[PDB]
Amino acid sequence: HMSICTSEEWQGLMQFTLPVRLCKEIELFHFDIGPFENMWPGIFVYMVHRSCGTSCFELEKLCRFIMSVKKNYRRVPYHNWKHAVTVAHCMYAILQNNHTLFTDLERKGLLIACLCHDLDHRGFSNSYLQKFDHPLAALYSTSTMEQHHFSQTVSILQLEGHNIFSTLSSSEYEQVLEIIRKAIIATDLALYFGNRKQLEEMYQTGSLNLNNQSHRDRVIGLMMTACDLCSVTKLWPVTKLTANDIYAEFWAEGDEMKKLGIQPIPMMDRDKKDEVPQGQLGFYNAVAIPCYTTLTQILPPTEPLLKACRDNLSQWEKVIRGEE
Ligand SMILES: Cc1ccc2c(c1)nc(CCc1ncc3cccnn13)n2-c1ccccc1
Ligand SMILES: [Mg+2]
Ligand SMILES: [Zn+2]
Repeated sequence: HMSICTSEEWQGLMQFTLPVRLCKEIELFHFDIGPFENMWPGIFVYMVHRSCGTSCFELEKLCRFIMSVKKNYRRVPYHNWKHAVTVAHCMYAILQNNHTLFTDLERKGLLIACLCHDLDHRGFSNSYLQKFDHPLAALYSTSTMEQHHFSQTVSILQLEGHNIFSTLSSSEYEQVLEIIRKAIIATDLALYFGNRKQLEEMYQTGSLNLNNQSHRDRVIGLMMTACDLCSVTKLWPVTKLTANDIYAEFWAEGDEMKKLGIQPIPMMDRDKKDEVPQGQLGFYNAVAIPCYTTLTQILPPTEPLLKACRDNLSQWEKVIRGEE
């Protein structure tokens, strides 16, 4: 199945050092990798290097690995390379701003996880591949895209001279692999409402023990979710254009349903362009706000995320009310 990088690509990636005008920019939560496509692979390296030092991974091996991940992201409008890095960056901003709650082992596990979390995404929904009647969905029947996503990483990781977790004890590897597993799975949005109702509880009966593992796995889970939707937390004009990027996928899925004589839901129906504003308000309200609210509640330093959400919400509001 697998795709790999060439020497050209990877040895260009080592040779990259990030401009200085972008160093403080990158440490923000609202930061926008938008105009630096060019730089994306290197940004991922820069972040890895700061978080986990410049000797967690053999540079040669990490570079090769990052570029190959890239080679496996399909050219789809939203669930593509750009989505992976944006998400990763966000996880970086969170790791950096809680610089003592997480292990070196999670920090690297997690940034890796994000980069890989939507690997080989087709631009179709779990729903859609189950609904009718895909081969991928006749092997992973639950959280389909997500399991695939994980299988990809794991095959990439095992490719010749890509394994970046090599120099770890074979049960410290059988550990960071286990982190990444749950990490990516947690981004099955269906899983999130359960997971977030659970946390909400724990916190508010003062019973959330970060010492207990299954507790860790939950918060991690929410963090992944939180990064996964973080489009909502960039500044308004950024967020606007990312939304355009999402419906392009949805409307494509929805068009393929129509083609088969059927009624796509309102979200994936393009003949409903201008229901979107409210759609968004809806999303924000039942999804985003509770997400960032519960993550702000657990990890207070991430409040800058909740604030950019609120700011965006009332921008979609002005839009629905007719004043933007
Ligand atoms: C006509 C219409 C209708 C509903 C819609 C909609 C458009 N759009 C959405 C949400 C769309 C979405 N799914 C992931 C992301 C990530 C960033 C931004 N949006 N977004 N819902 C919605 C709203 C509430 C709950 C679930 C989905
Ligand atoms: Mg996903
Ligand atoms: Zn994703």
